[PDB]
Amino acid sequence: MPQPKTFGELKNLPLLNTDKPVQALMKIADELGEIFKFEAPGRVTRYLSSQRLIKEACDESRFDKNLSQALKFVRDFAGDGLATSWTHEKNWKKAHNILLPSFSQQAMKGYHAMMVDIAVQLVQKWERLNADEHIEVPEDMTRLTLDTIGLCGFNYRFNSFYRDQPHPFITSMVRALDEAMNKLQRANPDDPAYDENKRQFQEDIKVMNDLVDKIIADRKASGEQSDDLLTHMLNGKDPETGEPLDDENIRYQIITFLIAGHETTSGLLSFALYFLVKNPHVLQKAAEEAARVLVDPVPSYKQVKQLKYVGMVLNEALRLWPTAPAFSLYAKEDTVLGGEYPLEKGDELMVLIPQLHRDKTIWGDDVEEFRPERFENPSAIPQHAFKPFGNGQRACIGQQFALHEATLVLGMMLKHFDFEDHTNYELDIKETLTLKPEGFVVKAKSKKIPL
Amino acid sequence: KEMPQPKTFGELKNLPLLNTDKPVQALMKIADELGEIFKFEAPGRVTRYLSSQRLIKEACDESRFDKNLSQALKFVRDFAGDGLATSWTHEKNWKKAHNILLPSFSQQAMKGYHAMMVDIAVQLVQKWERLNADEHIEVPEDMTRLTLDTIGLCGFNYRFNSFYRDQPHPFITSMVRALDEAMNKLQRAPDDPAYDENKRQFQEDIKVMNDLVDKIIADRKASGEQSDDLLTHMLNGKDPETGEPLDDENIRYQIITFLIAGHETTSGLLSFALYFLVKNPHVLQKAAEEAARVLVDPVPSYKQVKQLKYVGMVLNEALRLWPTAPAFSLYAKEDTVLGGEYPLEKGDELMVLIPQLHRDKTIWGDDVEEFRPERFENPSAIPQHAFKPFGNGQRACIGQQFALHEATLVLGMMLKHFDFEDHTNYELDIKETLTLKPEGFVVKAKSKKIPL
Ligand code: HEM
Ligand code: HEM
Repeated sequence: MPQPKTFGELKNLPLLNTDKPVQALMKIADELGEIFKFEAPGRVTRYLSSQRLIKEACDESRFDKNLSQALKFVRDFAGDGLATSWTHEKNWKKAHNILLPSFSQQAMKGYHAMMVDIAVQLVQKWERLNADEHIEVPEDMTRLTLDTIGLCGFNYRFNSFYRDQPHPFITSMVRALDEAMNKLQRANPDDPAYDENKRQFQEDIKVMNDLVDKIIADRKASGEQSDDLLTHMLNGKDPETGEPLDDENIRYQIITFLIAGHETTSGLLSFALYFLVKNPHVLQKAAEEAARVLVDPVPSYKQVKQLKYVGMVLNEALRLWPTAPAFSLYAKEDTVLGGEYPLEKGDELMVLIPQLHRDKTIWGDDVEEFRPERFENPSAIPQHAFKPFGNGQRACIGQQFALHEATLVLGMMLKHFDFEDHTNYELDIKETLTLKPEGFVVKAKSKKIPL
Repeated sequence: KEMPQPKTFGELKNLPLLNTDKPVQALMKIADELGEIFKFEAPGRVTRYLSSQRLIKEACDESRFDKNLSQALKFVRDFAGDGLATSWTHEKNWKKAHNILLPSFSQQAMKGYHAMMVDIAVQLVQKWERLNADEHIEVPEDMTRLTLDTIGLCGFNYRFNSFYRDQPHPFITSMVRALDEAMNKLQRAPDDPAYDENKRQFQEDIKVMNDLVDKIIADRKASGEQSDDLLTHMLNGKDPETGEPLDDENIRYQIITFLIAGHETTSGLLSFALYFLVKNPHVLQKAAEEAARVLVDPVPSYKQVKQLKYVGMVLNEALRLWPTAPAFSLYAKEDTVLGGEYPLEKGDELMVLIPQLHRDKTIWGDDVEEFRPERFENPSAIPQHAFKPFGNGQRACIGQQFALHEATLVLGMMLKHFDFEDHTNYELDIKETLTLKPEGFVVKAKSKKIPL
């Protein structure tokens, strides 16, 4: 098996001591091909980049979800929520069974009104900018996704569009994620210099726990019923065990929805708008659809489902830059991958999603071009070739939520404004646990269409 | 609001307007007079012909309209069965075959068919290399030999050997005669005893097609052999949705469908392409330059065919002016308003008149009748649903990649190996069956003496 350059006793690990580790791994995959071994002190994994091998890795009879070191550090504040739990933990299948109906396409009808609430705030903010002011795209998109998840999740308003400094919960969550991310490439973690990081980390965990535990307790005491996930979780029972989720796991699910959903979804909208302004003919196609479909001052659920080309735009943005760029697997038993790579029980795999989506044997030679028409007929796409939302029963439970919000928001943006890439922005992808175009700015000229 | 309508014939309404040898060209002329939409009434049937991108982009909204079987397709269904082209979207065998066959018709799947396409293409070039001085080429006749044999080879690994014959293989004769009868039934005013022979011949030709294809399927199952053809993919394929494979009868109908739907559309494309090339010597020279620059090997590779960008533009511009499957039919899934001024009731029918759509001046400019492949220099500039030679949506042509790879490879080789002369100063005469072709189109080919 191919393997990149080594650093003596540290093996390959210093290769990840960079601010853009996913893009670095993509370049290694370019050099070494569909699979390479990555060794560190006390850990071996294998990075997969081809549909040929990843379709086998996605065989749930042979491989199960593994917690990457990133996910392991996130579990310190995400607990045994869906994203940071092992498949064999009782609370995964319990929460999976309870929550799946509340994330279905049919369930999006009930969240649509709250999504419109925040989306109209975004449109109103941009309508109210002065001439030669500009938009900070990922910053506003993250304001929009956080508030939408907070509203649809537990009927709480972070009011991000009223602030320069976010609600203290958001600051603690972002800083907790940053510390979790920074721990990945941190040498000598027990050194006294990181004592402050550890103190701050425990403080931010309590901030998140205290607010969510308070809202859960408030909702139980009031007895009120809203259209949010918190109500569904307070009333839900696992059909298998007959048990409901307890209050602690409910808090972890709410924290998980915010962690897993806010930056992935905001990056998608940011990357979508980036590719649109860089491809004016595609923007014109998407803007025509939004104008033709969204004939009412406020979009309906039915109208959002009609934004077929906008949906294609989002899928192509997810192809080039999937904002949750990897997931991890382990072999359930000894098995042979691709007919030439023997794997022992417990061996770890990483799916490098941006490389998978550039597999020329699947997509052709023009993999770097932004062409939503690749997704004109979804059935043409081979199995396990397009995995922006993971795989199998451990796939993204929020996929329908994410695509419904992004389709609604991008449609409204394209309905109400013309956009100008006024700085000729040079793509610079910042890496946390997710991907986003850092510093992406545009000017928006209103079409003067009322809400 | 008030929809235009062409002249009427009393109780026969508009129907006698189609009792002509060139009905598509007649419909195009009516569209010139009446505009983007006109109603067409016949006893027991009303439809609406659309010609503008403005209205057709709404008709292509799959949430509002689904594919309808025209009377032409209904008559073809008598021997095409519930294959993809003559089945309703709601029939179980459509979605099943659609799911199974789509991967076998992808652009990537053309790599596996390329060798068999080259086999037939080399036979075509060899025939033209072997003509004597001042002999000429019957262009649509040879193109139809080329596409029939290519589909037979890639479809079920059977050689009709059309280039060894003046009278085609009996399957082809039966298929062509069945298609002619299906077409002739459209304007036949049917139970008269004069048509008794037509009915007997029709059932005989159906039996010929069914018996041969059923035999090849049975032979393949008994042998167990695996080829690079669609028949193998269909014998081993399973719909991911239902988990079911196609049964042997539907497989036979798919094979018959590939030959019906693909042979005349694709040969007409090649014939119209060569017509426009010899009528536009500067464009022919540009395409011949590309073929010489790209096809540096005695036999073209799949990779080289993809590099024939200008040849691809030539074919698309030929498809723009004369799309060889010139119309398709739709019905309204629910009550809807088309264009904001035409109310449609559930079940109402539409016809998309593709050659008129491709002459929409609001899309293409004022020179819509000029042959300029440079229109397709950047495909992304073309608005949505403005260029639809292969239909729309999930009911679009599944053979689009097959057809364009075939036409690009063959035209590339033709331009590499020969100079062409329009030696009769051929006057375009478009014969209409269910497809369009330049009847009597002939050329002389002077070999460049480049070996294969
Ligand atoms: C639009 C961008 C989004 C992307 C690209 C994305 C991607 C992913 C991926 C790749 C996984 C699997 C990770 C793994 O296997 O380790 C996952 C899981 C998950 N996602 Fe998302 N996601 C998005 C939005 C959301 C939203 C909006 C929510 C919540 C409302 C959400 C909640 C979750 C949860 C709970 C899981 C764990 C599911 C389980 O294992 O049971 N995600 N997501
Ligand atoms: C190059 C010229 C070709 C043209 C212009 C063309 C055009 C079309 C059009 C317009 C339709 C849609 C008809 C409707 O909506 O009723 C269609 C459907 C179809 N065509 Fe083609 N075609 C060509 C070549 C081929 C080839 C080479 C094949 C097979 C190898 C093929 C097989 C089919 C099939 C199976 C369908 C039905 C698809 C479905 O409804 O699922 N065609 N074609």
